[PDB]
Amino acid sequence: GSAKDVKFGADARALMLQGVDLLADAVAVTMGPKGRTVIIEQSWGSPKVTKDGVTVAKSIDLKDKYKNIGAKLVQDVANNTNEEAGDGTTTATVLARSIAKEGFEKISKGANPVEIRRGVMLAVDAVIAELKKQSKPVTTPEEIAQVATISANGDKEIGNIISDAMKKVGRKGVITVKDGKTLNDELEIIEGMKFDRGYISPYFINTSKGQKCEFQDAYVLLSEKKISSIQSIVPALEIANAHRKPLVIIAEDVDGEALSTLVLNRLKVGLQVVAVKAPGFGDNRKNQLKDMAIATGGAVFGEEGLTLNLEDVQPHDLGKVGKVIVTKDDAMLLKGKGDKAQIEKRIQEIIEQLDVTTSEYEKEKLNERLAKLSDGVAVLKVGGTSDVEVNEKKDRVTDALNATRAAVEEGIVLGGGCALLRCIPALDSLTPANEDQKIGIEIIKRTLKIPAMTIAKNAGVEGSLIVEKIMQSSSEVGYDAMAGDFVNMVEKGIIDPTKVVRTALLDAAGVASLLTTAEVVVTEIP
Amino acid sequence: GSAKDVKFGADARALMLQGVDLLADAVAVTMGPKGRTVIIEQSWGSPKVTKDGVTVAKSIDLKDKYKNIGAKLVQDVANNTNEEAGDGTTTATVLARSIAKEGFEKISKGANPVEIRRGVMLAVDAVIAELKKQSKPVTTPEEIAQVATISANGDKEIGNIISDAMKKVGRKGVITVKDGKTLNDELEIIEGMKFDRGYISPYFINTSKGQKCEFQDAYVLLSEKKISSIQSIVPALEIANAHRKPLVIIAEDVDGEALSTLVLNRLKVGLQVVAVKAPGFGDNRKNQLKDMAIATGGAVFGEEGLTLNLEDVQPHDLGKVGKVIVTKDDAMLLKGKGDKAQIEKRIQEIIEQLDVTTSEYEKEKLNERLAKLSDGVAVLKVGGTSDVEVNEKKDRVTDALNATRAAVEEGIVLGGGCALLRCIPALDSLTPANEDQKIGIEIIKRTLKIPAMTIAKNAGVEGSLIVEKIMQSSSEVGYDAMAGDFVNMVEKGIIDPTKVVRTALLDAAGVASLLTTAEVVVTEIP
Amino acid sequence: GSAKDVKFGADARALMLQGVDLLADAVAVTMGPKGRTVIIEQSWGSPKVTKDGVTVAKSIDLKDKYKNIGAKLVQDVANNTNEEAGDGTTTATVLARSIAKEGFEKISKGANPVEIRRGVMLAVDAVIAELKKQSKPVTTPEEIAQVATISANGDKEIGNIISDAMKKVGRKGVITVKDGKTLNDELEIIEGMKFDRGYISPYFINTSKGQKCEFQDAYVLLSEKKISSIQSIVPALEIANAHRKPLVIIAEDVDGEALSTLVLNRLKVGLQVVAVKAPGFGDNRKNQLKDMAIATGGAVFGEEGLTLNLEDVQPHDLGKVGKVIVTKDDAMLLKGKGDKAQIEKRIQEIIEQLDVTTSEYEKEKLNERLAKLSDGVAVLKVGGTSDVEVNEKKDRVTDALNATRAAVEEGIVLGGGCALLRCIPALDSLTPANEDQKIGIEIIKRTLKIPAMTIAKNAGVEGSLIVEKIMQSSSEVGYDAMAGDFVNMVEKGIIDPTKVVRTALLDAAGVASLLTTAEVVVTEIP
Ligand SMILES: Nc1ncnc2c1ncn2[C@@H]1O[C@H](COP(=O)(O)OP(=O)(O)O)[C@@H](O)[C@H]1O
Ligand SMILES: Nc1ncnc2c1ncn2[C@@H]1O[C@H](COP(=O)(O)OP(=O)(O)O)[C@@H](O)[C@H]1O
Ligand SMILES: Nc1ncnc2c1ncn2[C@@H]1O[C@H](COP(=O)(O)OP(=O)(O)O)[C@@H](O)[C@H]1O
Ligand SMILES: [Mg+2]
Ligand SMILES: [Mg+2]
Ligand SMILES: [Mg+2]
Repeated sequence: GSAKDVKFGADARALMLQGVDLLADAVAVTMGPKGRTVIIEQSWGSPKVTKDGVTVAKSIDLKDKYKNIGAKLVQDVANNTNEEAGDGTTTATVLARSIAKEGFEKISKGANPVEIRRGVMLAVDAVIAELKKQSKPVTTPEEIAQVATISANGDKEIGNIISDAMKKVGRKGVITVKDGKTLNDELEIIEGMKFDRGYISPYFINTSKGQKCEFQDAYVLLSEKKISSIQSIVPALEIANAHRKPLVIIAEDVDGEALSTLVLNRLKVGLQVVAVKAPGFGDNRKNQLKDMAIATGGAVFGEEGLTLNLEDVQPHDLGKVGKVIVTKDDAMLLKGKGDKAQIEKRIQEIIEQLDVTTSEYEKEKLNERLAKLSDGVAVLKVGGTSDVEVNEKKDRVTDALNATRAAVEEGIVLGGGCALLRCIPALDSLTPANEDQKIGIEIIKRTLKIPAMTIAKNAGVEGSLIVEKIMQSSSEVGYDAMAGDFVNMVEKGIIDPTKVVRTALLDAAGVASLLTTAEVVVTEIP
Repeated sequence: GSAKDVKFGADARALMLQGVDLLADAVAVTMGPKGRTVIIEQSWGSPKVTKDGVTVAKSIDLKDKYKNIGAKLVQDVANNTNEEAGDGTTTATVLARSIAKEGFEKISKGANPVEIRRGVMLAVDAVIAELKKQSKPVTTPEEIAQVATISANGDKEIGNIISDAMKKVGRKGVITVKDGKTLNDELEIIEGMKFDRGYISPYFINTSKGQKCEFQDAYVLLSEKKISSIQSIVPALEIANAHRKPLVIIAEDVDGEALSTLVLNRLKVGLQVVAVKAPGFGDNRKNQLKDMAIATGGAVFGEEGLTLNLEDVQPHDLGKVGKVIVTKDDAMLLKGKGDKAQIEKRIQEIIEQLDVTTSEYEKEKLNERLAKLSDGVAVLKVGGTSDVEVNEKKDRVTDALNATRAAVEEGIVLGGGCALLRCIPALDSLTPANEDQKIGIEIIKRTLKIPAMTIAKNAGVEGSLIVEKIMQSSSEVGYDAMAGDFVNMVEKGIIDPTKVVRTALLDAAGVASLLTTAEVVVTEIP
Repeated sequence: GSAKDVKFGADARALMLQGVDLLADAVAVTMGPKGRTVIIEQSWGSPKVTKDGVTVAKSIDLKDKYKNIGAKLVQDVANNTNEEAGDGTTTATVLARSIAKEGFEKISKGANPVEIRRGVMLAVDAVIAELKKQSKPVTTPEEIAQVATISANGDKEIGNIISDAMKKVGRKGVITVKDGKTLNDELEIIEGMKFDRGYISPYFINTSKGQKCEFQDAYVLLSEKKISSIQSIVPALEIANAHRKPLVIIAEDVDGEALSTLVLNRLKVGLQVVAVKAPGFGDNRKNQLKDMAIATGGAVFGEEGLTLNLEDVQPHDLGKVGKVIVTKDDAMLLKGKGDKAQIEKRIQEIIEQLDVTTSEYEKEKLNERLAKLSDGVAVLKVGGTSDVEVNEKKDRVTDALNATRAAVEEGIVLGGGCALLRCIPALDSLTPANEDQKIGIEIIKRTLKIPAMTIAKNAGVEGSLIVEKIMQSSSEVGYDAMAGDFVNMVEKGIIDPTKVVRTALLDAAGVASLLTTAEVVVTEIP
C-alpha cells in the first residue's frame, strides 16, 4: 500500500548489490560451450529448462524488496539486450554486475557517481568505436554457419540448416521457427502466397492426382464481400472465358446461385474456375485481400470504404498469376504480377507497423510472411523427444537466427570475449576530465575482461590466467574453451556478431552506471 | 512477478534427485509378472488401483518444490512414453532414474554435462540401431497372443480375446475397450455403420420380434437440414416406390407434415421406410453425414455451399445399402456401396486430421470407427465384480492392445529386458570423442542393465546376479521371473514389441540427460 | 549418547564449505600492507581490534553446526600455523580455503579423495623442497629489520627496535613484549638475575647515592628455610670475612637474632653483607632459589631431601657472582659463576617443562628470563594512547618477533607471495601415479597463486592480472602492493621467513586435504 520504508547509502547499496549478485550468479552458469542449464518451475506445467540468460533473469524475483530492486534492474538490462539483438544476454548480465560492483565499491564521500557514470559512458562510446573498427563484414556463407553454430552452443546441424535456409531464402529473407512432431529438425521452404483455405467444392478438382485444382497463367478475382447468387459474378466469367485463362476467386464466401453457376460451367463445358474462402478473420481478412490484391496486381471488390462493384469489372481490375495450386485445406498462388515498387512499399508499411505495435496479435507477421513469399520463406520445424527439449533447442535456434541476422546486417568480430579485450588499449589512450571519469574508465577497463574469464571459469579452468595469456598473445588468437586450448579465433570459427557485443555492453553499462548513482532507496513495506 | 527462491549445484541436484528417486521407487514395484499394484486416492470417489507406471507417475506431485521438479520431469517421461507407445512406461521411468542418478553422480568441476548429454544420445542412437537389427517382424498370430498376454501381466484369456478380435477385424482394424456389466470379458463385433439414434416413430417397426425396423437392399437419403417440409419429401418417396426398395432417411429431424406422410403411407399402404435423426450434434453432424454419404455412395442434401435441394433427386443422388437394422436407441447400416477409393481416401483424411490435437478430439475417433471397415469394428467389454477391478483390468487390456499394435507395426524383440542387454556390445564398439561423451556412453551402458534387474528384484531374487548370468548366457536365453528360472525367451513367449523398448529408452534418456545438465534451480516460495 | 543428525555428500560438503568460506572471507581482509582490521566483541570489556588472522579465526564459531565444523577446521589450521611459526596465519587460512574449495569441486563418483590427498601431499613435499632451494640464510642485520618491518605491517620503528634488541641480546636470546605506560615504544635491557625483592634493612646501604647496596666479587648464600638464627649464619659470616669478600644472603626470611648480628657487624667494623627475602612464593620460590643456586654456583640450604644444613658450610657451597646491586624494591645479581653445561641443561629443562604444561601460570617464563639473563633479556614496552591500540600493536610486534626468529633459524625467501609462485615449475616436473593424484597436484598448483592475488586484491587492484604479470616477469621481481608497482623484491625489502611459508602451506594443505575426503557428516541436534 501507501506505507513505505527507506534506506540510506552503502547499506542499501549492499542489499541491492546482493540482489544483483544473486541474479547474475544464477545467469552466469549458462555462459559459453561448457556452460550449463537452468531449470525454472512453471506454475501450471512441467518446468522449463534453458541456457538463455534473459529467460533465467526474468524468472527471478526476490522477497527482499531491495535485492528485488537490483534484480529488476539486471533483468531490465538482459531484456533490453534480448529485444535489441536477440543474443548476448548472459554477457550483458555479467557485464552489468561487473559495472555495478566495481561502481559501488569506488563510491566515497568526495566521489560524484553521476560524473563517474559520465566517464563510464565516455569509455563505452570509445570502446564501441574501436569495435566497429575491428568489425569485418560477413562474406562467405561458411561464416554464417559459424556464427549460427556458435550462437547455438556448438550444434553444427543447427548452423548448417540455418545456412542452407538462408541461402535458399536470402540473407534478409524470412526465416521462422516452430515445433516439429518429428524427432529431427526439418527445413521447409514455401514459395508463393500460401494460406489455409481450400476449394469450397470438390467439383473444382482438375488433376485427380493429389486431388488438387492446378492452374497456370491464371487471373484472380478478389471480393471483400460474399458473392451470393447476384450474378455480379457472371461478367467476371464472361471476361474469363474471353481471354481463355483459368480463374481463381477469393471471397468472404461464395455460395447461393453463384456457386451453382460455377460448378455447372465447370462440370458441363470444362470451364477452368476455382473458388476459395477469404483467409478470413474479421478485420484481418481485409488487410490480407488487400495484400493479395497488391501482389497479384489488381483490386478488391466491395469495401466500406469506397466501392468497386462486381458487376463492372475490367481485365485490369482482376489479378494475374504465374501458377496456382489449391487443395481441400490450403491455397497457394505463385508468380503473381504487380508493381514491385508498390509491394516493397507494402512490406515497408507492415514492417514499420509491426515494429511499433506493442501487441502480440502476431498475425501482422502472418501477413508479412505472405507478401514476402515471392522471395520465399523458411519454416524451421525443430524436433526432439519431449516438449522441454523442444523449447530448449528452439530457444537456441532463435538465438542463432537473430545472431546471424545481426552478423549480416552489422558485422562479425572475434568470439570468446576477445573482441572486448582488444578494445582496452583504446581506453588506454583516453583523456579523462577528472578523477571521477577516470574511475569510470577504470571500471569499464576491468569490466571488459569479464566475459572471457567467465567462459573460461565455466570450463573449469583458471579464467584470469587465460585472460592475461590472451592479452599477452596476438590479436588474432584467443582461447577455445570447448577444445580447452588457444587457437586462431576466426580460423577456428569462434566469432560473435558485432551488433550483439555492442548492444550487450551499451545496455548493461547504461543501466548499471545509473544504478551506481543511488544514495537512497525507497520501498513498500510487507 | 511472483517472489522466488533459487538453489545452486549438487545440493539442488540432490533434492531433485530425491524427487526422482521417490517417484521412480513408487513406480518400479509394478514392474514384471511378480510386480505389485499401487492404490491412489481419488478426490471424489473410491480409490484407484493400478499397475500402470504412467498413472502412478501422474498421481504423485510433491510439497518440496525441487523434488516436485524432479517428479514432474519423470512423469513427463512416463507420459511421453505412454502417448508415443502405450506400454513401456515403468521401464521408461526406471531407465530415466538410472540415467539421472548415474548422470548426476559423474558431474564435477571440469565436466561438461551438455557434452555428456551428447555422448548419451550417441549411445542411444547406437543402441536403437542394434535393436532394429534384432527386431524380427511378427508372423504367426500366436505371437500376437504372446505379446498381448505378457503385456497384460500373464492373463492368457486377455491375449486370446485380443488375438480373436484382431483376427476378426484385421491387424490394423479398430479395436476399442469398455466396461462390461457382465462378470466376464466379452468380445462383440460390429459390422457396418452404427450410431446411437433411433426411429422417430414406433409405427416404422416391421419385425415385432425385438421391435426393430429391418430392411435389406435399401436406399438411404441424407439431409443436413430438418425435413418438416410439405412435400419436399415426396419425390424422394415416389422414386423409392418406383424401384420397389426400402428407404431409410437420416436427417437433422423429420417432424412436420413429412412425418405424417411417412407413417400414413407406412400404416395404410405398407411402404418400407424408416426415418431417424442425424447422429448429432452441431458441426459434427455435417462430418458424420458426409461420412455416411461417401460410404453408402451418394450425396447430402441441404446447405454446404453447393446446395442440392430435396425436391430434385435422382437415383444416383441417394445411397445404397446391403442391409439396415434400426431400433428405439440405435441405427446400424450394413454393406453400403460406394467407391472404396474415396472411402479409404476419407479414412486417410481423418487419420491425418486426428493427427493434432486430441484434447479433446474424441469424436474424431467416433467418426473413424464408423467410417472404418463397414465390415469391421471390435468392442472389448471387460468384466469383473467391482469398478476398481474393472478399471485396473481395462488399464492392462489397453496396454496389451497398444503393445500388439506396436508389435505388428514395428516388430518384436526379446522380453525380460534382455533386448536392451544384448545392445551392450554395440556400445562396446563405439568411438567416443572425449571424456565427457565416454561418461555418457558408460551411463547408458549401466542403465541398460536396469529393467531386467528390476523385474528380477520384484521377484524376490538377486536381480544383478540374474543380469550377469544372462549376459554370460547365449543370446536366445533369458530369465523367466514368473517361473523363476532361465529359459529360451522367444520359445517360452516372453517378448516385447520393439517400438516400446525403443520409445521408453529414447524418451527417458532424452529428458534425463537434459536434467543432468542443470546447475541452478529456480522455484516459487510457499 | 546424545541424539544426533547426519548428512550425506555434496550437500554437507557445500555446508561445511559455506562455513570455511565465511571464516576465510573474514580473515582474508587483513592480508598485506593494504589489508584491514577486524573488530571482535569481547564479553566483558571493550572490543578487540586485530590484523591477526588466527585471532580472527579463533573468534568465529557458527550456529549452523556443519558450517561450524568447517570453521573449526579452518581455525585449527590457523592455530597450528600460529603455534608452529607465529606468523603466516591469514596465509594459512586462504590456502586452506583454496585447497578445500578446489578439492570439493573436483570430487565425483569415480574420484578417490584419499588418493587425491596423497597427490596433494606429494605436491606439498615437492614445493617445500624447492622452497628450501630458494632459501638464502640471513646475514646482514638490515635483513632482520626488513623481515621485522614487513611482518609488522610496514612499521619501520618496530623492526628497528627489534633489530636493536636482537643485536644487544642476541639472535637466539630472550626478547619479551609487554604494555608500556609511555605513549611511545621503549626497549629496556636487563642483565643479570633480577627479581623483585629488596634489602630487609636500610642499614645495609653503602653508596648513599641512589640508596643502593652495591657489591662486586661477592659470595651468595641460599637458604630455602627462614633464618631466625640458631646462629647457623655465623660460620657463613666467618667464612666471608675470612676470604674478605662481600656476602649477599637470600632466604625465605632473615629474622630475629640473625638480622641483629647482620646489622651490628654491618654498622660496626664495617662488614660487607646484605640480606634479602626469597623471590617467592611457596613452591615457586624453591625452584627459583635452586635456579639461582645453579647459576651462581654453590648449593641451596634447608630441606629438599638430602638436607644441607647452614651450620656446616664450605666455600664451595655458597656461590660466586661478578657484581650485585640491591635497593628497597628489587635485587639484581650479575656475572654469577657456575657450570654453563648445567645452566643450559637447566634452561633446556624449563622449556621442555613449560612446553608440555598448560595452565596460564606464566611464572615458568619468569624463570626462563631469570636464568637466561646472563646473556641478557629485552623487554619491549609498547606504547599507544589506548589499551586496544596497545593490544593490536603488541600483536604485530609479537608477530614480527616470531618472524625474525624464524628467519634467523631457517632462512628468508621472497615476499609478496612470490616465493610460492616460483615453486610452480617444480610441480610442472612431477610424475603423478594416477588421475586422482594429478587432480591433487593441480589443486596445489592453483592454490599457490592465492596469497599474492589476495594481497593485491586487498590493495584494490586486479590481483590475478598481477599474479600473471609476476609469473611472466623474472624470478627476482614481484609486486610491491603498498607502493602499487613492480620492484626487485629482496632489494626493496619485501621478504618472508621460509619457515612460515613452509608451515602455513604444510598445515593448511594438511587439514584441508583431509577435509576434502569427507562423505558423511554427523552433528548434534540443537
Ligand atoms: N568453443 C568456444 N570457445 C570459446 N568461446 C566460445 C565458444 N563457444 C562460444 N563461445 C563464446 O561464448 C559466448 C556465448 O555466450 P552464450 O552462452 O550464448 O550467452 P549469450 O546468450 O550471452 O550469448 C560468445 O561470446 C562466444 O564468443
Ligand atoms: N514371465 C516373465 N519373465 C520375464 N520377464 C517378463 C515376464 N513377464 C513380463 N516380463 C517383462 O516385464 C516387462 C513388462 O513391464 P510392465 O510391468 O508391463 O511395465 P510397463 O508399463 O513398462 O510395460 C516386459 O518388458 C516383459 O519383457
Ligand atoms: N609492500 C608489500 N608488497 C608485497 N607484499 C607484501 C608487502 N608487505 C607485506 N607483504 C606480504 O604480506 C604477507 C603478510 O601478510 P599479513 O597481513 O602479515 O598476514 P599473515 O598474518 O598471514 O602474515 C607476507 O607474505 C608479505 O610478503
Ligand atoms: Mg547465445
Ligand atoms: Mg506393460
Ligand atoms: Mg604477519
